[PDB]
Amino acid sequence: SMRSIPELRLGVLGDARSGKSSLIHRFLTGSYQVLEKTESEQYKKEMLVDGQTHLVLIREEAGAPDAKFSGWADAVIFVFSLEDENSFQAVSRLHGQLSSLRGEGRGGLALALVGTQDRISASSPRVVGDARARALCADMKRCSYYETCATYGLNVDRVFQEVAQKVVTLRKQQQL
Repeated sequence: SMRSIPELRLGVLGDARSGKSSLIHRFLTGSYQVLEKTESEQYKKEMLVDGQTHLVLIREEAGAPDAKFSGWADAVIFVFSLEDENSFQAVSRLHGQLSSLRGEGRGGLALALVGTQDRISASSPRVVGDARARALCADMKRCSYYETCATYGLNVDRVFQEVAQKVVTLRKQQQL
């Protein structure tokens, strides 16, 4: 008989400078492109999670999350640029917006916070330290922190794989 390939819904939020679109594109294709928006609206990718195939659905929002997004996501990945304070501050705002839309009837939301390294240079140095970033992670709940280098693929697969596993683990706990 046919056996279900379960679906996991991963949303991605962040400002235009965040690198969120390049992050998604790199995960899907294995290649780096500089993007302020993903080329396509939605992606899907079959992945092994703890040795079982899942269908991972991935969608970024252009800006503030909307109601549909908030009621759709199993997990949300927040992204900011490590060399842009405004990008980092945008995450706080986006998280508040998400929370107020989603409400408290849906149980825990698996999260990631991702600081991207791709725009760091001698002339645009890192300005967000990992102490401040990990303080925010702690504030957001059910959150893990990563720094990524989409240019060369550093930590990219890990973010999506680990977030997917978080969703599976949480659902298992809820079932019991």
